[PDB]
Amino acid sequence: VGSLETAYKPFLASSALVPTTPTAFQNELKTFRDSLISSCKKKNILITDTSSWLGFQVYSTQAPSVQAASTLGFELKAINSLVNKLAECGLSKFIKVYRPQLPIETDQAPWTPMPLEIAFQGDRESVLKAMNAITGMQDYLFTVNSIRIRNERKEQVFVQVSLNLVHFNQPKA
Repeated sequence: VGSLETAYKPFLASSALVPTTPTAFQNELKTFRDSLISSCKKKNILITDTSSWLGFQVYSTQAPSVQAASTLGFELKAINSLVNKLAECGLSKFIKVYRPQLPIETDQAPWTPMPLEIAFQGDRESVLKAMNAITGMQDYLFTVNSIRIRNERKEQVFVQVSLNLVHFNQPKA
């Protein structure tokens, strides 16, 4: 294998893009959203309407283009998995999940970065667990572009992190 395939081996398999229709994406988005909302109710985590759409509120009514659905399904599955691990860290609020649109929504390099931002808040202990969860992901590689950590001084800490989800494009098998 080449050097990139070796170094990031466990992240390669989840980047395979599979056939996805626009309504199947939208139906998966809705399902993930309803499960996330239900999990935060049980865990006593506040979540704004905007956060609950996982960065894809632009597709709450309109389905995405046929050419984009499969790329979006990879991104949705990765973000869904990330936020769900964060919901297990004892945070008190999800403030925002903001996801800029990819060029395909309107891949020559070995990977394509996919930007997003997440804002949340909780006690110092839950934020440390959240930070470890972002970078300890098993199947999806999120890399940290930037982060802000701020005392609101309940002893709440506010975090806003800029991530690039790394989509591997053509690894050699």
